[PDB]
Amino acid sequence: RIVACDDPDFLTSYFAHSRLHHLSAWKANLKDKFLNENIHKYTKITDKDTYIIFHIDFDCFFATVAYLCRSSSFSACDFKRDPIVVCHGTKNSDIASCNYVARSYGIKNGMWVSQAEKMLPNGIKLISLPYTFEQFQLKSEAFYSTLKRLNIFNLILPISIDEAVCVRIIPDNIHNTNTLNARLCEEIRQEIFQGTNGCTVSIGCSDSLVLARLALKMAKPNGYNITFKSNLSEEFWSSFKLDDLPGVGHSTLSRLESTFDSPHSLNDLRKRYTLDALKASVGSKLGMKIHLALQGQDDEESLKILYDPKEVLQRKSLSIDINWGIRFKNITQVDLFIERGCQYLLEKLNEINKTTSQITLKLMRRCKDAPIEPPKYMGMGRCDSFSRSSRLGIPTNEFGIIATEMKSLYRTLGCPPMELRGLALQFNKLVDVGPDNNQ
DNA sequence: GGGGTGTGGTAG
DNA sequence: ATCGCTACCACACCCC
Ligand SMILES: Cc1cn([C@H]2C[C@H](O)[C@@H](COP(=O)(O)OP(=O)(O)OP(=O)(O)O)O2)c(=O)[nH]c1=O
Ligand SMILES: [Ca+2]
Ligand SMILES: [Ca+2]
Ligand SMILES: [Ca+2]
Repeated sequence: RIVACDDPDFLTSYFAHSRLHHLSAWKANLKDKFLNENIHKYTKITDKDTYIIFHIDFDCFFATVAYLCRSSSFSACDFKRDPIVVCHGTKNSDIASCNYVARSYGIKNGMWVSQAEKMLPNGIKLISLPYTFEQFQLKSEAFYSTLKRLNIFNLILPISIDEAVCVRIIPDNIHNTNTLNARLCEEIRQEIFQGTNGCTVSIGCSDSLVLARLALKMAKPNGYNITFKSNLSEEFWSSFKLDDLPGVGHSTLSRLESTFDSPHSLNDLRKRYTLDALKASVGSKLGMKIHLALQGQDDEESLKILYDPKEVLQRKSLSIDINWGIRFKNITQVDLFIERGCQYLLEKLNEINKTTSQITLKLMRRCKDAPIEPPKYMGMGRCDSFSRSSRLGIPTNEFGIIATEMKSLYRTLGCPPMELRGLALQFNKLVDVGPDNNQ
């Protein structure tokens, strides 16, 4: 039942098991579905519209669904009392999702099982459930079907398998109130709970995208929060960590902590920062984004999804990344893998009826001082990254052209096959295919 | 002013 | 064991 990377079935088996592959494939499908359902519609927010954002997201999605769908081997498992994770393995295996019991011990999505087990007091046992990928998708379908059926939103924007941004336009003749917004939140939560046979969503409700995201975090688990710009307070900002802000990850977090004397909440940050010191710390565009976010306001870039969702959701690149299980003995096997990847990508490219004029090969190579077999079974371990791109000239979907150039790109980066630990193949620029192809 | 490249980072 | 994907914005540093 084990498929090595030189086996023709490797890509199929890896993608079938990989949560992150599913995460990307689901999002791509939701994007395509939105564009197809709106090819002739012109559903979009205009400058004349005043809107409310309902940002809706499943609580511990994989853990909830895997629990509801668990096999009889786990019948006695208790979602409200047991710490529950979803993962493949037993040690250096990622926790895809953990329930809020597990989180009360400090366990987080993305931790290794080995790390999470150590956070449990003696006598407390971690419950590890398998993935149920098809049921994740079915629950998502129920989610999106329910959102449409409620007929309360002018625009429903897919964010992910378990998350959507739902926009309600308020006519100027209508007096919106907290009570009406609360009743809509409760309707949404109950209808999704029924429609999904027991999954919970939380909801952030506001007059900006960024505040609706923060409200969502405040609402979790299994709740809703309504915080409009009018309602902003010190109590609100004091409730969030710095990387609760959209666009702030670990690297930006570290830079903000170094620049502003280790702020411990968004309130700390907003009382200490200056716009200029903030652009200097994290960059001009991200600095302006954060500055606006601390006023509860969206930046120009984030607003594009409301005003032109078709262009924001339109796919502009196509790629695969395989950075697990990569163990090749020679260049012949590397070349065959590149060919299989190009075949896979060209199927995707032909499905969307496009050609490509620029491609990229990226690789991960074992660091010179890193063990040949890393801590994580079949992991890439510590690696150096290399990337090179090539303009094709004539846009094409021809395997011969693209695969030959990808294999040449690999040659130019000089990685010995045995040192290779990861490969990415990218079609960076896509070109339409029209009815007129006479030259 | 226009173009290019590889790399960093974040989102889900 | 264990499945560490993928799209896209932003940036620094080059060309004219
Ligand atoms: C962010 C992320 C999510 N996922 C999957 C598992 C998650 O259950 C699902 C949705 O992601 P999230 O919404 O980020 O997480 P969650 O729903 O488990 O927990 P929360 O209550 O805090 O929202 O997507 C991954 O597999 N890898 C990831 O990096
Ligand atoms: Ca979620
Ligand atoms: Ca989500
Ligand atoms: Ca963030």
